[PDB]
Amino acid sequence: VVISDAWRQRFGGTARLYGEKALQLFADAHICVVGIGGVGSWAAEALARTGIGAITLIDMDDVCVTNTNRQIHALRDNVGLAKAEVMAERIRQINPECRVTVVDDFVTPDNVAQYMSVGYSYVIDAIDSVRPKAALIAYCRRNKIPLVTTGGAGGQIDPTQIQVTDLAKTIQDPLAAKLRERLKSDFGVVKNSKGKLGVDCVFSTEALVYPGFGAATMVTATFGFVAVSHALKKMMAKAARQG
Amino acid sequence: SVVISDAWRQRFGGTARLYGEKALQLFADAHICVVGIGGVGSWAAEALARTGIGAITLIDMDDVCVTNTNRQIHALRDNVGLAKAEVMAERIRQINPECRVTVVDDFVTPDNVAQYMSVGYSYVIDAIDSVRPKAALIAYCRRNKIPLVTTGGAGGQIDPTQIQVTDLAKTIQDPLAAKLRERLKSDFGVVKNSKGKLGVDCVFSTEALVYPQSDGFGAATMVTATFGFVAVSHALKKMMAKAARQG
Ligand SMILES: Nc1ncnc2c1ncn2[C@@H]1O[C@H](COP(=O)(O)OP(=O)(O)OP(=O)(O)O)[C@@H](O)[C@H]1O
Ligand SMILES: Nc1ncnc2c1ncn2[C@@H]1O[C@H](COP(=O)(O)OP(=O)(O)OP(=O)(O)O)[C@@H](O)[C@H]1O
Ligand SMILES: [K+]
Ligand SMILES: [K+]
Ligand code: NA
Repeated sequence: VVISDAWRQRFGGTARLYGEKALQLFADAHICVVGIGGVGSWAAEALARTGIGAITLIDMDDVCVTNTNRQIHALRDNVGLAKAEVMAERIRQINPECRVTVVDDFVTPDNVAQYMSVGYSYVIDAIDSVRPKAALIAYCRRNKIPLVTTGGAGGQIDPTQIQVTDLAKTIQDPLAAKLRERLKSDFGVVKNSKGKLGVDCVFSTEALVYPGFGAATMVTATFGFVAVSHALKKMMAKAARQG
Repeated sequence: SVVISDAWRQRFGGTARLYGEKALQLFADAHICVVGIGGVGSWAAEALARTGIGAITLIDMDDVCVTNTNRQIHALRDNVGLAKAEVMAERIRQINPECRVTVVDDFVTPDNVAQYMSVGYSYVIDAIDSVRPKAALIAYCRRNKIPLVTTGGAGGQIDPTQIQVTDLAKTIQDPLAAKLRERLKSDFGVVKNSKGKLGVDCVFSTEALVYPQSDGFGAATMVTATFGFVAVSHALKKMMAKAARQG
């Protein structure tokens, strides 16, 4: 992608933070966000606001009033529209030059290859249900597709306990635990000699608050923001190693 | 006092399930002021609206600029040139049409701070980036025991997991916080106490600053928004703790 003057105006602050090479790297990147909800809608926003030049959004759910407490697209006039389309329209308002694709579908074990094989720079997995989540992680891991997944973000109030570690090492996260169990039984994914699954997971050390679970923007959005920052760090590091 | 509607419970049922029923009403009855609707404050304002805060005041007189796009939730193609506080207020009304939103189209000064703080806020979130008015706001809220959380510099930082809350005296790697301490002392007589604390809660990051990489500091949504989100979570926790302690 050739960066226009308007793009340099919008993302001058990105360039001043990450550098010119990173700005170009981001403009040339294509990142996929799967699940445009409490975590993924903010991830998508952050990607757009950091000069990522191409974004794919995968979700088939609509905006509901009950999303209001934790999803950036949940506004009165958006209720009943497709989440992914509302977020795509917002991204075009953030960066009119971003290449935005909507996949109006849910990821399944049956279709993940079709969806994941377009060649993404990174995949951010913000799915809440274990079966498709395991199928997505297993596929990206096998195919060496850069992935960051997110554990359970509900039932938590403290954004400062969010961190990234190998999926094998998460604690206080029942979703991540169920995911490990399904990866093992259904996909043969098991931890290596060093006790790692080779899957990066955003999780929180906070113990869950039972009232399903409630949620707050301040936590669920930070899950998405930490996923994006982690992906960009890994992308920049890889680019720095080439040469 | 706000009567919580059935629509409010649809919007904020997840808030009640997380913080509790008493908290839902506490939030609906609260009036929180966000000073500075920029890289930090615009996301704080968003988070307050989405957590069922019943009245929000926004204080800023700046306009949306295309260069805000990297880090401010209101920075959209069609908002460029409009007043930030008014754009953000209209958004809050779309989030919660029953939220009482007040716009103060002004900057805080030593001359006007008492008037603007005279409404009796449940909490003040200080997201000012300029030291002069920041010091005046902090000194006033501190003297008057007005609940306040301030934010250091969120620019020049890339790692959201290093953001935390501490006493303003103990921040590191934050030149804005450093200048602010100096102005508080020289202009307002605010100095640290026996325990070395200023008695002001400050959001900062332990991350070392990243200096400008092209042609001041750069910034990213993932960090500046998390400053605002950590500030809101801290304020809501302190409000809940105070309500529980009355009893
Ligand atoms: N298999 C899948 N592929 C892609 N997206 C998915 C899949 N399964 C779920 N999603 C989406 O992931 C998102 C998760 O959002 P989140 O957990 O914040 O709450 P929600 O599902 O919108 O609300 P609620 O939990 O009350 O139904 C949702 O938008 C959902 O539609
Ligand atoms: N005295 C004040 N009273 C109220 N709001 C203020 C005051 N001083 C500054 N602010 C606001 O704090 C916000 C800070 O935003 P941030 O530092 O992320 O970038 P910015 O200042 O918007 O960028 P730029 O300086 O390039 O326009 C601004 O919107 C500014 O108007
Ligand atoms: K947890
Ligand atoms: K710092
Ligand atoms: Na942290």
